[PDB]
Amino acid sequence: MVLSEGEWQLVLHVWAKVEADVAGHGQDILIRLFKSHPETLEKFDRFKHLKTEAEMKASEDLKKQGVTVLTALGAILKKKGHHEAELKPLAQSHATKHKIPIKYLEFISEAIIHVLHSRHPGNFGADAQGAMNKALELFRKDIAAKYKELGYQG
Ligand code: HEM
Repeated sequence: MVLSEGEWQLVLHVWAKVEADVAGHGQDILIRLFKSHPETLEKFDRFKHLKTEAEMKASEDLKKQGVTVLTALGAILKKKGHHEAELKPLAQSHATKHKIPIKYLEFISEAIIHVLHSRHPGNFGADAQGAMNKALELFRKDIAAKYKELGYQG
């Protein structure tokens, strides 16, 4: 697929708001993912023992992870579709070491769209959400195709 420049602008306009607070958004998104799909927490050995949302909000490790996830995702979105290089290493570790099914990437995409919608209503109307969804589907589709080349899942 191919987003138009206008769609990319809507995606990078709300992303610029997220970058004002990367660690806070990172927490909100991972906690939303873990509350919505608790099985995903099990993939994080460093903090899968966390039992509540308050323990999650106080975990430094979870917050660092969120910053790591959003910084790598922001670098991919800023490429506007030319992200082959950025995707390689990422697909190799998620397919061979961590073992993250495409279904989990769909879950966190959902969590991202939920948090932006809450925190950025004015910059996240229907057209901006449609563009963000399009950009995340593009990211999942290219990662799924790399997973297949690397020998993992479908
Ligand atoms: C927006 C999508 C995501 C991005 C951009 C992303 C990015 C990253 C990056 C940059 C790292 C560190 C470098 C590396 O290990 O590759 C990482 C590590 C990891 N990711 Fe992802 N990730 C995403 C989704 C997920 C999801 C949905 C899960 C699990 C349910 C996941 C599980 C992990 C785990 C287990 C690690 C290792 C953490 C540690 O060091 O113990 N990732 N991810």
